[PDB]
Amino acid sequence: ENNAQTTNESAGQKVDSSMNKVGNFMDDSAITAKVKAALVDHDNIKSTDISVKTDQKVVTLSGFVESQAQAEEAVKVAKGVEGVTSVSDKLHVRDAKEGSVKGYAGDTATTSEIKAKLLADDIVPSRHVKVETTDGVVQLSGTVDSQAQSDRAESIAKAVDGVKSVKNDLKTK
Repeated sequence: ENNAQTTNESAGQKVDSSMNKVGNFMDDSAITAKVKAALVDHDNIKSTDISVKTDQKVVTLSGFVESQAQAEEAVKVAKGVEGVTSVSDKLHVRDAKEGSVKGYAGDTATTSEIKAKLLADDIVPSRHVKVETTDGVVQLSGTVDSQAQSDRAESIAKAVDGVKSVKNDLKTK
């Protein structure tokens, strides 16, 4: 028929504003600006659960870390920025950590490690020679190319803590 069109308004979200510091407070707050950068810079520190805040030239670190080291590094990087006078650690570990681990009662442990040494040797053919321990008695059975490789095998077998005696049964070619 005829022209109708539509009526639509316009909005200016991005306008210019060339202003500066005429009378605003930006001193301690300006210190946190670099601190949050030092926290995110370190992969070892999850700044996601860390709240940084500067109060009277003192940067307070509070939140939840994975381990102690995570927090220890946080306070270091925070104090690494220029402007901060002191850092207050208020971070808390949320995960569990131990200190003294232990194994179990089993002579097989000697065999487990004795093998790791024999195969790591430059002459002891642990690939063809097997070792087993009984009551702390390390026994080596198999075949070697020469006595040089035989002797070495036993040399380490008796060197492993927990062994009471060694029994070289590996034959030579």
